[PDB]
Amino acid sequence: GHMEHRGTDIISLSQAATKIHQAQQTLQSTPPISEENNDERTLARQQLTSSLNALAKSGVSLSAEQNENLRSAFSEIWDMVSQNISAIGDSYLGVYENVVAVYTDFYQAFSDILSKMGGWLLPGKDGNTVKLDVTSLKNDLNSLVNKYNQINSNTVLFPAQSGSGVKVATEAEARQWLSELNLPNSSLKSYGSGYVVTVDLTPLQKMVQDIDGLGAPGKDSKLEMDNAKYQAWQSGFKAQEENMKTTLQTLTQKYSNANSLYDNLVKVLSSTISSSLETAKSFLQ
Ligand code: NI
Repeated sequence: GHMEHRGTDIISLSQAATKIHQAQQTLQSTPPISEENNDERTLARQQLTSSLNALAKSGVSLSAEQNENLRSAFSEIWDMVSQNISAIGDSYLGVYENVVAVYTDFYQAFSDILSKMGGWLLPGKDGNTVKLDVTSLKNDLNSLVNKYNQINSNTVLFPAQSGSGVKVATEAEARQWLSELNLPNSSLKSYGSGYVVTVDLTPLQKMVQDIDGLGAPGKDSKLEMDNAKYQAWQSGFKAQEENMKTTLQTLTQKYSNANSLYDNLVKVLSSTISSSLETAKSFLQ
């Protein structure tokens, strides 16, 4: 117990610092907006846990102070830290990444429909009226609804999906995420032996109702409307667009904060490792 080994300690601690810093760079720079990006972020967390696994076996000793920091931050020591952080990565941050990537593609599908609206607004019989192609707009929104009302990897926010299954959760676990995500009750769905949480279609479904609200189209499938009525319909349609945008914004902020919670634990690892490196390089005179 009397043989020091500064050299080995320096190598071990420097190796762990480098792998931690590398995983942290990926997790700070890679947006959770695609399956490919999320695979890179998942791999970064695997590299980080593996580095704590090697560090645990290295025989670097910690001060009581570092021991305490680790205990308080993450509630033999390194294995406890590694299990705790791994669990936060898999069960919390990993779910949020999936929520964003799924919502991102869904929102892009909605944006693509919005990009067609210009073409569905035509001149009216005079300068006080317009013609709205209510039929083509309703059909596109209904197609979106039909697509994202299904249960598959285009639609499921929780659990994260992979391979052949539909992976499902208990009603209790799914309700907890429904609440965590601040999504409407309609986003909780049963599938086979359990439950899933899906994208919110309610604003789209409200858009389609407000369109039928305008009245039956004419023979051409379009709807002639006075300027005031069109402006009033347009303002209601924009309000629903804003509901979708607000839901997405809540979700991406919540992701960022789950990413920040994981990063704050990474900062604790890095400071602890830096302190130990200093100890290994310091000679008390
Ligand atoms: Ni000894």
